[PDB]
Amino acid sequence: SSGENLYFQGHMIDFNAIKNAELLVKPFKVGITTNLFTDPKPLFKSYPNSGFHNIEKGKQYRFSVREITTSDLENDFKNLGKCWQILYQEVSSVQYRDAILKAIDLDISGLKFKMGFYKYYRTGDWISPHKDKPEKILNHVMFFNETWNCANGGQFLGLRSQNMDDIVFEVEPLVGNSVFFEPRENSWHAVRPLLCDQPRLSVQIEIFRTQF
Ligand SMILES: O=C(O)CCC(=O)C(=O)O
Ligand SMILES: [Fe+3]
Repeated sequence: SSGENLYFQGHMIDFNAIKNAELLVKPFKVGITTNLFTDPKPLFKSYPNSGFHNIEKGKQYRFSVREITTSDLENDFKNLGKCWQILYQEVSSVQYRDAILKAIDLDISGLKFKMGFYKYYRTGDWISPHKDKPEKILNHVMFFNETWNCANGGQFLGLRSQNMDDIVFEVEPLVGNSVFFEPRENSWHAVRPLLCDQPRLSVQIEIFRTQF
């Protein structure tokens, strides 16, 4: 049994998990976290299940997205679980800027961001090898699944070229795991297609100077 006492939990994000992320410099500079969230178990059930739009291109991809919008800001996040309002507040905090600066020596102060929920949930949902738009200065993908059968596909793939088989590293879409990187001319990555209808749940933070 656990002790009859308090336990420290400074924020929803464990910022030390960003500062001390696994850090690759080759094939490109990319940080990979474990245990990004201090209280991961409730996040899967609280993830939104309405308000998504299916999007696809046959660079190729098929998935669904629900953006955070100015409507959510103006109604105090009333259509979302409170944890997503807290995540928005922490991403927009000095603590997040300080953690990224320590991890990868990139200063995001004064930059803008978009934040969206990305859901792959149908057999075949995927994204093909791509680098991200050059307008994006930093991308941070965060995963929320409590369980994931690796045989179902859906891994984030770090690649050495624009080829699905030219894999250097893989990340499973499990809560606590996340990947953050600056898009560059060789930041090739993809998502291995789903082999069955299982929801694979993530949030992407896209940081930029020039709107796109
Ligand atoms: O969900 C992921 O693991 C990565 C998605 C991605 O690279 C994108 O949508 O640009
Ligand atoms: Fe991408």
